[PDB]
Amino acid sequence: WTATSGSCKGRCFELQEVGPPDCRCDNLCKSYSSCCHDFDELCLKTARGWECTKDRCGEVRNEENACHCSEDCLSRGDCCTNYQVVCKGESHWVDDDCEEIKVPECPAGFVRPPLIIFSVDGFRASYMKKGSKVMPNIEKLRSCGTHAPYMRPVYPTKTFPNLYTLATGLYPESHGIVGNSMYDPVFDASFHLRGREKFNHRWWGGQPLWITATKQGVRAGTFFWSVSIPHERRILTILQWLSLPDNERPSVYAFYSEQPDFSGHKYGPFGPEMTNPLREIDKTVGQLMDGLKQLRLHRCVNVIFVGDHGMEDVTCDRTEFLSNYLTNVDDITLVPGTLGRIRAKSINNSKYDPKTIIAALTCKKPDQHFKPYMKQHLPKRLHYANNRRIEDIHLLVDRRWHVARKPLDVYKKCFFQGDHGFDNKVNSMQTVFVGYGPTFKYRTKVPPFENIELYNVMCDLLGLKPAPNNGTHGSLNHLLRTNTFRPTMPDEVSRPNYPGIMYLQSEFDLGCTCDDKVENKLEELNKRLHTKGSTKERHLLYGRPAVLYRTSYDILYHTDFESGYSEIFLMPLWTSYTISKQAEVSSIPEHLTNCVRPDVRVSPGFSQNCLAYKNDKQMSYGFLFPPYLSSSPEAKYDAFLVTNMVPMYPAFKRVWAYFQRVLVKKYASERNGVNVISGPIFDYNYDGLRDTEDEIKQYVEGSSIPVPTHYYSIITSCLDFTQPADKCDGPLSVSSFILPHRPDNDESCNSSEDESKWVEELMKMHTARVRDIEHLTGLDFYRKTSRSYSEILTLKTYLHTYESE
Ligand SMILES: *[C@@H]1O[C@H](CO)[C@@H](O[C@@H]2O[C@H](CO)[C@@H](O[C@@H]3O[C@H](CO[C@H]4O[C@H](CO)[C@@H](O)[C@H](O[C@H]5O[C@H](CO)[C@@H](O)[C@H](O)[C@@H]5O[C@H]5O[C@H](CO)[C@@H](O)[C@H](O)[C@@H]5O)[C@@H]4O)[C@@H](O)[C@H](O[C@H]4O[C@H](CO)[C@@H](O)[C@H](O)[C@@H]4O[C@H]4O[C@H](CO)[C@@H](O)[C@H](O)[C@@H]4O)[C@@H]3O)[C@H](O)[C@H]2NC(C)=O)[C@H](O)[C@H]1NC(C)=O
Ligand SMILES: CN(C)c1cc(C(=O)N2C[C@@H]3CN(C(=O)c4ccc5[nH]nnc5c4)C[C@H]3C2)cc(OCC2CCOCC2)n1
Ligand SMILES: [Ca+2]
Ligand SMILES: [Ca+2]
Ligand SMILES: [Cl-]
Ligand code: NA
Ligand code: NA
Ligand SMILES: [Zn+2]
Repeated sequence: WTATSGSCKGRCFELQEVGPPDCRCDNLCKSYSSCCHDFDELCLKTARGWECTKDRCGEVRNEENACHCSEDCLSRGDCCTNYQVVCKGESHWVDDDCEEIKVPECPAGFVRPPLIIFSVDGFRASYMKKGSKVMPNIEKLRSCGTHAPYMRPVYPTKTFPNLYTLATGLYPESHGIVGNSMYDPVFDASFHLRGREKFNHRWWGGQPLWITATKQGVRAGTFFWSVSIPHERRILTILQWLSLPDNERPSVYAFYSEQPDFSGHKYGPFGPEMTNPLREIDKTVGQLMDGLKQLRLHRCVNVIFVGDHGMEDVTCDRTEFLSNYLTNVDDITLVPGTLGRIRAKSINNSKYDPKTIIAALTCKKPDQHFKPYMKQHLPKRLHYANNRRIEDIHLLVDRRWHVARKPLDVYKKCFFQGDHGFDNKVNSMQTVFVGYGPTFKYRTKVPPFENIELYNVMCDLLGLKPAPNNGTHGSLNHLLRTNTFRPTMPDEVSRPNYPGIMYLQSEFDLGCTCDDKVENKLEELNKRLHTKGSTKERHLLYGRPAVLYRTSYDILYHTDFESGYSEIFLMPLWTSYTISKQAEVSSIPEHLTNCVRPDVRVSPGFSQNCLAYKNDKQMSYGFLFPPYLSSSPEAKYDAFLVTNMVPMYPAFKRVWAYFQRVLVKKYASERNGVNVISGPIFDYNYDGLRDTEDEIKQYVEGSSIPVPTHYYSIITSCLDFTQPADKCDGPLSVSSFILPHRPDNDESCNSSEDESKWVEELMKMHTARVRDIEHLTGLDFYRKTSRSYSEILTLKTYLHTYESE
């Protein structure tokens, strides 16, 4: 109940919300059915429209008008945005040449440059080029300020998950808004776009920018606008707020546009009907900038133009139906569309089986347009698992397609020609970022970056301390003229041991054998230098990784590779080696096929054993440094040390062997040498964070050898490929992957074929950032380079996408 019989006189677009049943006059009251009786009359004036004409200049102030052209309007803060242009011979902002804004030029009383966040729904990255002729204001912001060629949304590339990621710097799994539609089993409650449940504060985790500002005594404009409030009225309201006295004035403001998303759904991303919505958005930008210029704020305010996600061509006829695969379709609930999430229809049904549903959905039709996953098996780059609201069974849908339960769902809900939600690496889903103002750089391009990074920068722009989030603070410093945040490298927590020869061969009873009893002092000092680290500067190019948690580990040197060997996990945390362009690939000699050798620097008690692999009928083993890339027949024996061995399912050894035998050399030849760091990952609770010992759900049978959930590699070389990886004088180039360690290759529908037809495609799907691996391992890479730390932070957030132009 709201007693809607109070008044909005003098309260129009008030900043503090009032508590029911008192009637509201804020920009959200409509959405709550709670506005005072006179809200439209007083607060939503429309008389005479939004522009001054010649004949209104100097007019007598008529309060009924939407905006004013009277003499007193500038000091009242309520002129039409084109007032000075029409009535005072001023130019439109877009017609002025751009001049660098070296320092903020603010009216007295301003303590900091305000921030205006202009968000556009469904604004695909390529609109910046393809619509440039009809968006002159946006094009001026873009070319005069700082821009990226695109910004990466989070998965799923839906509206609410991305708007709230923008607000919090959090992944949807952490902020809780994991779709436009959700079921929370603990609350037993459902969230949807339409309706009241979504207003309950319990859905919304983390700490969004407006709360962060408020707690730190920076005042915030109310960020959300009722859908019926016209864009012109939003702009005028913001401009009026910017004329409040110093003590009442917000420092941060938000504008949100439903376009071009609304039209893109109807007409597709490049439908000819799309030109008009783009023109209209640009006109709104022009109104804001002309209004700021009137207030002399156009060289004071930092403006961010940002999208939530792109738009892809999708039609009703491109729908896969679960009823074409599953026998018991009525025993499931699907969240449908551009992603799929499946749960049991009834919790009282003990006949329900996820394993059979997955099997019924796996590679069933020659060009099936979705792939099922248990959520813990999704690519780790999506960070889409650690939330009770994310159903165990997930469908990744091909771009341009929909999934539905039954055909009746499509025609008893073609309307739409566009949709979004797909994998966030998909080109059509990428969106836009422009920063313009005193604090942003002038005429500067920056590389694509992820939207999780923006919260930190919005905090920097306002002098705020960000709440803990998933951005990497400092990685977007290169966007900014000043207000940079100067991060320090984390402190190493565990120091390594450097073991020498300490054990005799006969102390080991590991059940391993090697044909290596084949015997010279010229070369005997040599093997010794190599074991003491003589070639370490060749193979460890960026310093050893730092271990950021408490543990016991050994640095082990070899001719061809260096490793950090964990006495707790019984295997390396990391193995580092450099492969030059000239390197040659050799095979494993026949006699050495099953060779595993005791490492006399490491005690039997802290070693794996071959017996466990023999007894374990499911598990085999592989090596982190590959024997194929040994520098000499003698160096090869090092690759067979028990300390270089890791557990691997036979199915996974197909992937791993092909990566090591074929792909490393291919990368080295293409990138002019590569430095490789590989290792195991344990993430049994799928939280994207390093497991402790007590979280490991699986061991090699009859032993304490933990089974990794994933294996990673980080492949670095010189950005200037005319320089070899091991002699690079400047910026680096990286690509990385986190491959799931699976007992089958069900994920790859072509896996019965030669590895050359499917393995590289798998690896590409599982591309990762160095930062993702840091989280999953507790390691810190690139500790000793010649590069600035902010630049290294940028490198660590880079994702190699494998999408064309
Ligand atoms: C991306 O960035 C984010 C943000 O930094 C990272 O997430 C953080 O990671 C931390 C480690 O996982 C986690 O810390 C835990 O916090 C517990 C208290 O949490 C509450 O308070 C905070 C602070 O305001 C709040 O943010 C939390 O919000 C969550 O929960 C509410 C609802 O409950 C949601 O609305 C909200 O969306 C958010 O949910 C998300 O996080 C939770 C986990 O907290 C998930 O379960 C959800 O799915 C969702 O992802 C909370 O309201 C604290 O109690 C924990 O402490 C335990 O463990 C420590 C080890 O240090 C131990 O000392 C303690 O004893 C304790 O154990 C006891 O409790 C156990 C659980 O019941 C029990 O099993 C034991 O036996 C013990 O009794 C812990 O410190 C932090 O909360 C989140 N923050 C956020 C915002 O998610 C994230 O990791 C980053 N991702 C990547 C890939 O890097
Ligand atoms: C509730 N959330 C968080 C939040 C909310 C807003 C906000 O007012 N609305 C009103 C809009 C109504 N609405 C759709 O009707 C809609 C639109 C497109 C769709 N495609 N498919 N279904 C769709 C449904 C979407 C809603 C977002 C705006 C904001 O901005 C957050 C800012 C944070 C800082 O960076 C820029 C954005 N956050
Ligand atoms: Ca949207
Ligand atoms: Ca974990
Ligand atoms: Cl959804
Ligand atoms: Na075995
Ligand atoms: Na297969
Ligand atoms: Zn949409």
